[PDB]
Formats: sequence, C-alpha cells, structure tokens
Amino acid sequence: MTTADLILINNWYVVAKVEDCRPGSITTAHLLGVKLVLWRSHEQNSPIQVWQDYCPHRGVPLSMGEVANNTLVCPYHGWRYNQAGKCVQIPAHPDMVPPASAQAKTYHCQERYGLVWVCLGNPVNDIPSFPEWDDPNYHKTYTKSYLIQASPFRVMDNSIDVSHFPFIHEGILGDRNHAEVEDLEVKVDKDGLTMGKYQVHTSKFNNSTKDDSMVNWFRLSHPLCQYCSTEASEMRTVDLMVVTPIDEDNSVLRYLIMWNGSKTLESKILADYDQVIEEDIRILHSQQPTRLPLLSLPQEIHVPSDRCTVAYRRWLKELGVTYGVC
Amino acid sequence: MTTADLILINNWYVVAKVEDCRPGSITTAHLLGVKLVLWRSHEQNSPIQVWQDYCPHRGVPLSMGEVANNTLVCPYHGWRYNQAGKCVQIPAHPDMVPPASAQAKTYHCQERYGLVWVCLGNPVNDIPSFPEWDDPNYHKTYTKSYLIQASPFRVMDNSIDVSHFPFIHEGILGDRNHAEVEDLEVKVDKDGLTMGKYQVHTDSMVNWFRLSHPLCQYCSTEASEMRTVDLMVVTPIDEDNSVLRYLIMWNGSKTLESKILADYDQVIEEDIRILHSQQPTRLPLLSGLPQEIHVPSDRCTVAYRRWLKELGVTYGVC
Amino acid sequence: MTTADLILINNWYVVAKVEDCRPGSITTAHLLGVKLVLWRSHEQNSPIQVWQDYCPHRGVPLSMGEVANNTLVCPYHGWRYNQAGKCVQIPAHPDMVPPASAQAKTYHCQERYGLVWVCLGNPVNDIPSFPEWDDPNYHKTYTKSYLIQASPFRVMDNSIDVSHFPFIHEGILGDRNHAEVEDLEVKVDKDGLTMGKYQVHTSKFNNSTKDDSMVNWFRLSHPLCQYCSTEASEMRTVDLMVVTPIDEDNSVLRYLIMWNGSKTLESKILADYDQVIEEDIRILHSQQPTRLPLLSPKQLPQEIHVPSDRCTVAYRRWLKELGVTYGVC
Ligand SMILES: NC(=O)OC[C@@H]1N=C(N)N2CCC(O)(O)[C@@]23N=C(N)N[C@@H]13
Ligand SMILES: NC(=O)OC[C@@H]1N=C(N)N2CCC(O)(O)[C@@]23N=C(N)N[C@@H]13
Ligand SMILES: NC(=O)OC[C@@H]1N=C(N)N2CCC(O)(O)[C@@]23N=C(N)N[C@@H]13
Ligand code: FES
Ligand code: FES
Ligand code: FES
Ligand SMILES: [Cl-]
Ligand SMILES: [Cl-]
Ligand SMILES: [Cl-]
Ligand SMILES: [Cl-]
Ligand SMILES: [Cl-]
Ligand SMILES: [Cl-]
Ligand SMILES: [Cl-]
Ligand SMILES: [Cl-]
Ligand SMILES: [Fe+3]
Ligand SMILES: [Fe+3]
Ligand SMILES: [Fe+3]
Repeated sequence: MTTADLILINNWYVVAKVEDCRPGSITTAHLLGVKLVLWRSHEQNSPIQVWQDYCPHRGVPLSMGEVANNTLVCPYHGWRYNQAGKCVQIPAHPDMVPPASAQAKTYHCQERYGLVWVCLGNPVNDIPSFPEWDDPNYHKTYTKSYLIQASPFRVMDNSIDVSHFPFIHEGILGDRNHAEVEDLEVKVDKDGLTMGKYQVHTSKFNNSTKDDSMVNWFRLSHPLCQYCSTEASEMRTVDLMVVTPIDEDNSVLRYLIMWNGSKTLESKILADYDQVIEEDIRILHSQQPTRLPLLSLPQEIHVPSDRCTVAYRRWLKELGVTYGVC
Repeated sequence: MTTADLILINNWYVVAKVEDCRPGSITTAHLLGVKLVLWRSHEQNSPIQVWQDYCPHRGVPLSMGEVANNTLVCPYHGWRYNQAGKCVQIPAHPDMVPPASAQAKTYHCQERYGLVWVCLGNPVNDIPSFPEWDDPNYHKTYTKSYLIQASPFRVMDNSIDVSHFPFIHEGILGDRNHAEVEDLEVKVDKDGLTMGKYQVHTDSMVNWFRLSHPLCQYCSTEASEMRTVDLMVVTPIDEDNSVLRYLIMWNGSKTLESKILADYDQVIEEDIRILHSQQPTRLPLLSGLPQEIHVPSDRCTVAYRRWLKELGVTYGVC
Repeated sequence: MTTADLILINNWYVVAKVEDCRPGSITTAHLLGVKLVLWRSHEQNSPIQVWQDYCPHRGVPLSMGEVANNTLVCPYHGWRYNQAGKCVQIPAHPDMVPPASAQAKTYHCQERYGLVWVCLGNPVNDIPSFPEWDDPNYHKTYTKSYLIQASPFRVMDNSIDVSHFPFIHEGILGDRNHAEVEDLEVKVDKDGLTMGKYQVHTSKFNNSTKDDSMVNWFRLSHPLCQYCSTEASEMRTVDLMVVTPIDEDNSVLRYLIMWNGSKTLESKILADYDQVIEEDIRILHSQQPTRLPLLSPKQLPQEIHVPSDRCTVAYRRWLKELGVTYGVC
C-alpha cells in the first residue's frame, strides 16, 4: 500500500509520452509505489486507461494480457475488463454476469502537452500550465526519460539550485573562476515557488559571435514540475521539467522543451540538455541521505545562494510532504 | 532448524533423483528452509544419508567435505562422521572419544519410484502411492527439475486449476473456442483432495487427479488409444521458492517419450511465466491489495485453500 | 555514524597502506560502518587526512572532489576544506567567512610501519608495537589487501585456530599425517591474548630441532591485530596481521611481514601467504552464522569445543569480557 501523503496522491504526474502509447498498446509504469498498466483500444484516437496492474481473480498482472474488442484481457483465465475497469466476461462461464467485485482499480488519466498525466487520488489541482504549448512560433522537442536512483525531491532540489553551475557544468554554464552568485529573488506564494530573473554566466564556444548572456527564471506550481524560461542572445527557450516519483528513493526525469529559434537547433538542444542532466545525475546518485532533508549525519548548512533551495524545503513542509524526504 | 508447521515437517518430500546420488557422492538440497547434504559411501547399494549441511564444531558445510571409508569428513578440522551421523574421529585428539554432542543432525530418507524422499520430522504417513510404478504395461520417464521463484503452494494451486488451460496451454490442454468449464466434482477427505473426471479439449481426453498430501499430486489422463499418469512432486525449498519434478508413465508406444517430455516442458514453462508474476508470492487462503475472487470453476482451487487452512498450514501461504 | 561498541570505536585500526596514499591522491575506506576519505596535498611528505566522506553542505562525498593548494575541494559547489577540515572558501560568496558549521568530520590518523592507522573515537591505547621494524637484519614486505565477506572477529578467530593447519593448509603449515595437536599454552591478561610456542609441521628440515617442524607463537594486544613469530633453521619470520572491521559482516585483511633470511624469499613468502589466505577465505565465506558466536551459559546448534580449541575459546571469552557486541552473536 502506498505510504505517500494525500497531498502527493491528489496531484498529477507524468508517467509516459503520448507518442509512445500507440492504439492497442499495453505499457507498464510505476508511480508512488504503485504498479500501473496503461492501455488503449485499437481505435484511432482511443483514450488511455491507467489502472493498477493487477487482476483480482488470481493476482496476475493485467499488463501480461492483450487488448481486444475494447477490453483488456487477463492472460491467465481470460477475464475481460471494459474501459471502465469492470469485468464484462468470464470465459469459463460465458452466460454468467461477472460478480460486481470483478473490477480493476482505475485511476485518472489526462493527455496534455503530448504527455500522459495520472492522478492516483481525487484531483484537486489542475495540471501545470505551459503557455507556449499553443504558440506556433515555438517548436517542440522531448528529451529521453532518465531513470535516477535518487528521491524525486532531491532531483527537483538540484534543478532549483543555481550555485552549482560553474562547478559541475563547468565548460557550459560557467567556470570555477567566475562562481560568485548574486542575490537571488525567490518568492513562495499562492502561485507556488518562483525564482526571479537570474543572469547566467556561460562559457564561450563560438568566438565569432557575441556573448550568450542568458537570463533564467522558473516557477513551480507544484513541487515536482518546474516551468523554466531562458532568454538568450536571439532566442527564447522554455521547458516543462516533470519528475515522476517512482517511490521514495527513485525518480524518472523528463523535459518538454520549446524554443522560438530555428527548428534546426533541435539536435544541439537535446545534446546540451543530455550533457547537463548526466552531470547532475552523477551528483544526485551520490547524495546522502537519499531522501531530501527538510528544515529544522550532520545537518545541512545553508548560505545566501541557497535561498531558493531553502524555500523549496520550507514549502515541502508547508505542503505536508513526508514521502521522499527526511 | 526449520520454522515450517508440524503438519509440513512430518510429511515426505522429494529432494533428488536416485540416479544423481551415486556411490561415494556428495550432493546438496534445500527443504523447508534447511540446507541438506546427501551422501553415500563408495560401496555398491550403500544407503543415502540426508543430514543438515552443517558441522557443529565451527559451522562449516559438511557438503564441502569428502566421503572416506563409510564416513563423511569435514574439510576444516577433519572430524569424521559415520553413517549414523556420529563423530567417530577427531584428528587433533586421535585417542579421544568424541563428545556426545559431536553428531550431525540426521533426517529420514527413503528411495521410492527412483526418487529420494526426505522427512525432516517424524514420518506419520507413508510416501504417496503411485500404483502404475508396479505395472509393467507402463513405460516411465522423468522430467528435468524446474526451479521456480514461487511459493510451493502457488505451484500446486496452478496445477489444480483447470480453467486456465484454453488461455495459456492452447494446443496441448485447451482450445480457445472451448473455454467454458463444466461443473467440477471435488472432494476433500482423509484421503486428501480429489478432483473427479473432467473433459479436456486440447480431440477429447478425460483427466482426474488426487493429492494425498498438499505438495504431491497423482494425475491420470485417458486419451483415445493411451493412458498417461504422473506423479507431480513439489519440493518446498522455503516459503517463496520451489523445485518441480514429474515422474510420467504411459501405456502407449515407447517411442512417444521425447514428445511427452516436450509437451510437458512446453506446458510447465507456460505455467512458470504466470507463477513468477503472481502477487502476493505466498498463496492466499480463504477469509496486490484486493482479496481473491472465486467463481464456480474455481471449486477445486477453493477446496485446496480450505484444506490448507484446515490442516493448519501457515508456511508459504497468506 | 556507527553502532559499534565504544571499546571498538576508541581503538586504532589499519585502513590503508601508506604506499597506496601518494601525494595528491584521494582514496576511500570503510571502518565500523563509516565511509572515510583519505587525502594528501601534492607536497612532498605531506600528512594524510582521514575524514568522514561527506560534505555537510548538500551531502556529496568529498572523495568525488579534488586536491588543490593543500585543500580538498567539493565537486558540487566548490567549497574548499583545509588540512584541519575547516572550510576556508565558499566560491559563491568569496568575501564571506564560512559558518563554523562548515567543517568536515575529522578522525585521528597516524602512519606507523608503513600503514595508515585510524581511530574514530578518542584513542585510549597506543598503536601496537612491532619490534623488528627497527632491526636492520630484517627485510620487509606487504601483502595486498583482501576483502572478505565475513565478520572481522571470524577472520581473527580463523587466524588464532591452529588445528585446521593439516587440513586446509596441507603442504605449507602442516599435513594430514601430522594432525595431532599438542597441549596448547594460552594466557589472557593485561597484555591481551598470547599463545605460547607450539610446533608446526612442515616439509623442510629444521636444523635446530632436527625434524620437519617450526616453532610458532603469537599475541593479540587488541582483538583485531595479531603479532606472529615463527622460527625454523635459524631463520625467523614475524608478521603484523591487521583486520579492518568494515562493518559487522565484512573485513579487509592485510599483513606486514618481516624476516631475517634471504631477500630472495620475498616472492615465495608472498605466494605462500596468498595460498594460505585463499584457503582460509574458502572456509570463512561458508561459515554460519556470519558473526562470531560467543560463549553462553545456555546449552543452528551451539559450537563444540575440544582441547585444541583452547585459544579460540579464550578469544571468545575475551571478546565477551571486553563487551564486544558488534560483529559477534
Ligand atoms: N541548456 C540547458 O541544458 O538547459 C537546461 C535547462 N535549463 C536550466 N536552467 N536548468 C537548470 C537545471 C535543469 O534541470 O538542468 C534546467 N531546469 C529546467 N527546467 N530545465 C533545464
Ligand atoms: N501433456 C501435458 O503436458 O500434461 C501436463 C500434465 N497433465 C495435466 N493435466 N497437468 C495440468 C497441470 C500440470 O501440472 O501441468 C499437469 N498436472 C500433472 N500432474 N501433470 C501435468
Ligand atoms: N607461511 C605462511 O603463509 O604463514 C602464514 C602466517 N603465519 C601463520 N602461522 N599463520 C596462521 C594463521 C595465519 O593468518 O595464516 C598466519 N597468522 C599470521 N599472523 N600470519 C599468517
Ligand atoms: S488471474 Fe486474471 S482471469 Fe484469472
Ligand atoms: S568445523 Fe568441521 S571439523 Fe571443525
Ligand atoms: S555539497 Fe559540497 S559544496 Fe555543496
Ligand atoms: Cl481494441
Ligand atoms: Cl489514434
Ligand atoms: Cl455460464
Ligand atoms: Cl566409502
Ligand atoms: Cl520404461
Ligand atoms: Cl506433500
Ligand atoms: Cl581492546
Ligand atoms: Cl608483541
Ligand atoms: Fe545542474
Ligand atoms: Fe497450467
Ligand atoms: Fe588458516
């Protein structure tokens, strides 16, 4: 049984890309300790069902079955479950109405921004906003998924931290000889956590061109999804960073990236993200304790450039998070 | 050393094939949480000793030793144990009589049907009967062993289940156009659990089976021109792991042996795919989160769960 | 960060050889459940720092950093720690004085006999003596380190046991035609555990005794370091056996060996030790329970003891008397 807090259960999380879930497909995923099955009927534009991956007859994963005639069919005795999760046929007794108990545990699913979002509980909140999604001046791309052996809150803590840039992203986002961090603007309010415009010192790459001089800001409406905005020399790049909380100690990381420069930059964008992400994963894998320490092994130390990661920890306690934190 | 229920401790289980326990040999097995050593002296027709795999001096497995002169010799300090498990020689003190505590933990062992049977407790029952063993009209063959990451009681539950045949054994035991299951006849007695004759569809065979005890099943199938029986024996390694073996006998042509073994292998591997996936691992008795649902074609597997609860089984179940 | 008994925490243990800690190097070790980082400046004859492998800012291992300008630099935000473990530079705030909390957890470290000794607590004893260290008639050599999946107290128990020699070390320390064990002399007092001189059967002629044997004795001042002496044919070999208690169930084993015979014996000595150690590891890995059983007023079945077990019984009795509960059962 999931020990996640209600505040986490009642939120939306990404579990897959829509483009990887074809009609007729069966996909597995994991969310807040729960094993999920995602399936679609073979019809074009069919919805995605997201259920607990478990047949209540003899305990077989329904994901080992098959999709047929708009049902998911268990492999073991062939019980057929309709789109609402109700068993509508037991082959051993074809004239018998299946018992009302023969029902899959179903969850909420929405497709948004080409991503599959799931809510295991009763969705109080909305899916986070992504204003550029419907802007045709912006192209889109998606990173691969990254499976990370770290708490989802440590993953997000690292992506709120800006002072590490000249050290583990040396050569892309700065150098150890330019590591001073200016005062940061941070607010935690009704819109969530927002880091105000911050100047990022970048390493020179193309000697023919002007300095990149990027300015970054971001906002988290909810604690595992970050909207990030970067203004560079002649282009804006935005992204939605979504962390899937597999369990307390493990995460999946994905980005949806949009930019209003040339579509031909997609390869460079994906490779630059991959380089930065893997540098962060080396740190994340190593951090102890695995779960994120909240405010109160020696205690964490905080300096002024930690203002936003301190605010993140404060927010998590205000939210009542106990899962994935310590 | 085992924490299994007395009702399980006092029953017989197969742990090896006799052909693998040659004179002079040392082999191992694992039963109800206990590590076992099996050994024989080099004399022809010597008996098989089955002991806990543990030298009580400094805790080394006796299976790392050697068989010498009707004794098993521990590799660490060379203490020698005779066929009764009594230490008869301590090399550091060759004239000393070894203390009474210098004694291997021994278990009951009987060879039957070409199989090595072990009882860790006090045998209250005989080894299950297999009447065709003495019928020379029937040929015999043995499957290989199958190591399964599932509770032994889930392994047997899967074998008692007949309604899954059309879905995971299509072409050998079932037909997806004939998935309906007729009314089943099941009885639980002091003779054990018995399922009455049942039509299989694959032609049309008639099958029945009986379990005298919960982890050994006698199965009988009559086809057009042939009867096939088997003894299915499941070694309960622990609560969560099993060894599966079959002794198969049939009264048709001797030439059918390789096809019989191939068909069994196909069916067994199809079942193992399901067994490895089932959660929870241990077999739920009557009373993933939701509780089991039962329909009429589950009559025999429901009776099996009821029998285990009546017997007081708590090991390997939930 | 350790559940070890105070009697173990306040003792010295070897965690590395000095030759594996070159100037500028970062290495790791593990002691009583604590992850350690060992580092030195690039300077000639720089000291060895041994710290908990942990940056208290955001919990990254300092062993993932780099040595620069006689400081250890954390890879994540570049905090620089001096040889005393004090943070002297926070690059995000270059003119700010680091808070007093910005300090690595440091441990007592000493180099002796070419080995790196560490005490995680407050050392009550000196490092064991090794008198031949100063003697110019003795050559020295070092085995490699051996990682063993067994309790450090089982590792030492196996090294105090002599009656197994004819059975698992046949041809180096005994043979099965010479398996009888003489009455053993054992004492446990202020000096620790001592086994008195006893005869080990070999294959080479001893010119002092006029048969194929050697004379061995050993002493443990503390439960995980053994001084061992062996004499045959006018040549003497001594060693210091040091066990690193990684945690309750795992060990590192090292030997420092000195001998007064030919320098050409060195490779033979190393090969003999490697064979004997691997023979013992085969047994150690198989033993159950993993932790060393102590003696109990009571009655898996309890161990059995015979007279040739006198010194390993004394070892178990000593550990109970000392109050050891970690790595034993
Ligand atoms: N050019 C490039 O790789 O940018 C990465 C992109 N921009 C940041 N400032 N990052 C800091 C942390 C981070 O996760 O890498 C990210 N945060 C979000 N949302 N997207 C990333
Ligand atoms: N032709 C073939 O593979 O038959 C398998 C054989 N016969 C059955 N009806 N089975 C159903 C289940 C089962 O375990 O496979 C088995 N039960 C026993 N005792 N033997 C097997
Ligand atoms: N020639 C050779 O390999 O000798 C091993 C050497 N000498 C002993 N008598 N041993 C007995 C046990 C043991 O651990 O192998 C050891 N104990 C210590 N201190 N050093 C080893
Ligand atoms: S386990 Fe799913 S139909 Fe029986
Ligand atoms: S451990 Fe078996 S003889 Fe010593
Ligand atoms: S974690 Fe070491 S400097 Fe930040
Ligand atoms: Cl469909
Ligand atoms: Cl579609
Ligand atoms: Cl019906
Ligand atoms: Cl023999
Ligand atoms: Cl035959
Ligand atoms: Cl049985
Ligand atoms: Cl001590
Ligand atoms: Cl000494
Ligand atoms: Fe980063
Ligand atoms: Fe089957
Ligand atoms: Fe030894």
